[PDB]
Amino acid sequence: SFAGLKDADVAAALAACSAADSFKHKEFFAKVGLASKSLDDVKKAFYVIDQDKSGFIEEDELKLFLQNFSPSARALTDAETKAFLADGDKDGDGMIGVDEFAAMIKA
Ligand SMILES: [Ca+2]
Ligand SMILES: [Mg+2]
Ligand SMILES: [Mg+2]
Repeated sequence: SFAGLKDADVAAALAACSAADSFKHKEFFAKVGLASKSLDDVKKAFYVIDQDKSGFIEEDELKLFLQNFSPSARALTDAETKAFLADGDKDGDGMIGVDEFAAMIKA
């Protein structure tokens, strides 16, 4: 929905990673349309994925990343989770803050 994504691009990005261990976060961001948005929409997305409003994406939220796009989406595997987290958490504190998330999507 949010961050001005198109419903057809969300639907086709979930179809591309529907199989376990097929998710690659850089490919998903590009398919879903977010890699090209403005930073203001990038931030909107971050604050949706930060479900408890802590101002970070914790690893448990990151595991449920696709269920922000569709309630019945699968959880990420541990492998998928770990990859995404090591690329998103550049300051090493074990969770994603808003500047580091933006830097990851636009890198
Ligand atoms: Ca959070
Ligand atoms: Mg929480
Ligand atoms: Mg961090």
